[PDB]
Amino acid sequence: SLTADQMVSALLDAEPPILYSSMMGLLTNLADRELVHMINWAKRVPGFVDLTLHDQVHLLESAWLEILMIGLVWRSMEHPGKLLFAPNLLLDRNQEGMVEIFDMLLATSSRFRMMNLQGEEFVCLKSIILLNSGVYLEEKDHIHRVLDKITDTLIHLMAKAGLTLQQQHQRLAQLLLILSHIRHMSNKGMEHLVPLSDLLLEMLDA
Amino acid sequence: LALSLTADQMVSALLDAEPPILYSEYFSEASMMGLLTNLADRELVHMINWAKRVPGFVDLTLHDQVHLLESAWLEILMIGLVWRSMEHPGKLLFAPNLLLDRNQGKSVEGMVEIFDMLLATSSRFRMMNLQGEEFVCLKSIILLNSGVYTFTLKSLEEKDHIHRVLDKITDTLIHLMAKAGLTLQQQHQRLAQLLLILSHIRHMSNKGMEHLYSLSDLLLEMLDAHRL
Ligand SMILES: CCCN1CC[C@@H](COc2ccc([C@@H]3c4ccc(O)cc4CC4(CC4)N3C(=O)c3ccccc3)cc2)C1
Ligand SMILES: CCCN1CC[C@@H](COc2ccc([C@@H]3c4ccc(O)cc4CC4(CC4)N3C(=O)c3ccccc3)cc2)C1
Repeated sequence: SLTADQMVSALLDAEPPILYSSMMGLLTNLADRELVHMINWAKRVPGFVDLTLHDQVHLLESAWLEILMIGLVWRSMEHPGKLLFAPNLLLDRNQEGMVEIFDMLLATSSRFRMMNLQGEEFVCLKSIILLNSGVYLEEKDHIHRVLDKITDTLIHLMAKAGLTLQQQHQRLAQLLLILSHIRHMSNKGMEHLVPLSDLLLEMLDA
Repeated sequence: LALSLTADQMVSALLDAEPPILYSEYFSEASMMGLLTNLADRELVHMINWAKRVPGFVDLTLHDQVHLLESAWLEILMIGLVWRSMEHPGKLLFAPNLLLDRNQGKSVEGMVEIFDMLLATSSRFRMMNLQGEEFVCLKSIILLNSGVYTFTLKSLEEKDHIHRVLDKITDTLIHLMAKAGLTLQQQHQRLAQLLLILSHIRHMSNKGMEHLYSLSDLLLEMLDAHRL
């Protein structure tokens, strides 16, 4: 029922912290710690907790890598040619099979700068990834009504910046089309790298 | 020219550029994959002729036309297949004479997973009553979008052109929806629903590439036509 402004506010307040840091051992350990904070960020995505724990775990399981990636890209925009994994972990391109995904993450940062992605826009993109990455009946309806509620919020945000309706649906399309690339990097990321379901449930206890 | 097209003129060109539906040869579990590979192989030739007719596409360099098609060709086959199958619940219409069900897919190692994912996309389009004009817009977006992030001054010019053309197709999708009577919220919501499905088609494409591995040269040579 929330308004677009209240939607934004709740998402902005739910942002997880930036965490701090043998390269792959460091990156795995950092990703494990971020995942915990992702779970509690997910709880605060409005509409998410209305789902069953089984649906909650299905979405998180299908989207966690995409979420770590778009968050990496978001904090790496002001660091051209480099990924800011952690504030004490800034790697560039020279830092088997890694450089292709690293090249893809950089081009994602480059695209975010080209579009001048806004923070408000970013937290809507993350929520869309959470609810959409796994949607493929009452549950789906709800997921799609909330995805619809987030669409309404992205348009409001753009209208508030003074964009014409033409520029609004154009920018919305451009933002949602980046999600395919992020899905693509996640797929390629999964290849390059007890069930995660059971760990995801356990994290949902705190 | 492509950027001066109206929405209707964009729909019209996309519809006219549509490739024909092909058939399989005039069956068993053992020959299934040879038939599907023959089909894809012939469809690809026609896919090239279709892409050359998507407004703005031939304004690109050859090398960039190849890149876009290497990146999108499987997604385009799949979205074509899903569209053909929309009106056959539980079934994929690879060709009018090659309609397969989940069980026939179970026959191959790893196939049913892709097959269940393709079948759900088809039911999702069905639930949305996807129109033909929106379909040809979605397939064009896949063509121009799928590789635009895996590419010089010249390359910057190229990507800017692609995103301008992708904007015109977005104006065209919205024009269709307003033409279909939709309110301005529903227009934005349906546009988003359609473009999020493309994420799932990408997902299917990559899982599909792993199954097919479990072409650059060819594309240039269908694209790099002489003028004789
Ligand atoms: C048993 C518990 C299971 N966990 C869950 C899966 C299992 C390892 O998952 C992991 C392991 C490492 C990562 C990092 C990481 C960390 C933090 C970040 O913000 C972002 C990223 C980005 C990422 C995803 C591409 N990555 C890389 O290194 C990288 C590789 C190639 C090119 C560029 C970057 C992410 C997830 C351990
Ligand atoms: C030099 C070129 C080399 N060729 C070009 C690539 C190389 C074969 O690639 C191929 C081979 C087969 C296909 C079919 C096919 C055919 C027609 C169609 O319209 C759509 C599809 C969809 C598709 C992609 C999922 N598929 C399957 O069977 C299938 C698998 C798992 C579950 C369900 C279906 C598509 C591409 C040989």
